[PDB]
Amino acid sequence: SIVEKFRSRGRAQVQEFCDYGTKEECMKASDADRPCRKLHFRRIINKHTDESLGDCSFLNTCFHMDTCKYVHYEIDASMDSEAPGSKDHTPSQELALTQ
Ligand SMILES: [Zn+2]
Ligand SMILES: [Zn+2]
Repeated sequence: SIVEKFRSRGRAQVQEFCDYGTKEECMKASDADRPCRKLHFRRIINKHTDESLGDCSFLNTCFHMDTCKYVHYEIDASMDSEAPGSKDHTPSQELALTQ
């Protein structure tokens, strides 16, 4: 695990790539048991399910949440700049779920 020695000094010149620096090859290794630092985007995926089941379409709005069958592809990474005011966020100051 020498690549860890590079994450230990924190050299800025190392923030220009991961272990090797491949476009499609490292991607396959981004979320697999392949070398690399394993620290690349952690996204959850499921086997190709028949989309006739529900639909979700997370691409924008999930509509009904009760669905969320196996179709879903989301990435987890630090928080971005995040727009100010976040008006694109529905209100929910109440702790209890409205119903
Ligand atoms: Zn990598
Ligand atoms: Zn969903």
